[PDB]
Amino acid sequence: PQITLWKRPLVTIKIGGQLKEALLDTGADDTVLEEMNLPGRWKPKIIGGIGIKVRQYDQILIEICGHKAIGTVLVGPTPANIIGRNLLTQIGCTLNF
Amino acid sequence: PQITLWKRPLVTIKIGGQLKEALLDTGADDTVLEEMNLPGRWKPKIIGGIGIKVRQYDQILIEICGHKAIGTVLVGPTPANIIGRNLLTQIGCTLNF
Repeated sequence: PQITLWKRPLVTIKIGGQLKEALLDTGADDTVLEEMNLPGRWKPKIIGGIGIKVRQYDQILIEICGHKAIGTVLVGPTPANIIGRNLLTQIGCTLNF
Repeated sequence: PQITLWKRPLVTIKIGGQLKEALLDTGADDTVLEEMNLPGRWKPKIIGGIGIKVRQYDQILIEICGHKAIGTVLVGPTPANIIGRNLLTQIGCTLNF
């Protein structure tokens, strides 16, 4: 789908059997989701920005607006689920103007 | 131009006679640039996120990768120049996948 940017680019994602809304974010290198539990081992990691402590999980399956992708997902105290470039490239997402 | 997301989507912008690099950021409602001075009055404003105090300027001219846009620009202590949706919609930018 082609998505204009008059409103936040929110999409439905399915991860770990749960349904959530998340922002397609070209300015985020990584994907960060609010608290939830995931499979496998996890390692502490710190992330930067403008305004945190996150756990990092690898090879996590996420379905984003119907397109499946697998990758690293960070789980921390974020005020919004963010789908970053590491997964956007997996679904073939591009910016166009 | 169509831009893939394997690397950060940085573009050249010209604002207030200066040349800078900035991130096309679909996850940002607003545009925030590092310190610089601009024309007109400005009002204090606070912005949210994951990891601030910014001055807000209105009707500011910015040329982004060759496309001119005019709008609100926030100037604060950001570690990167961010071009948000308020200006992305002006240049006709869309996400596609």
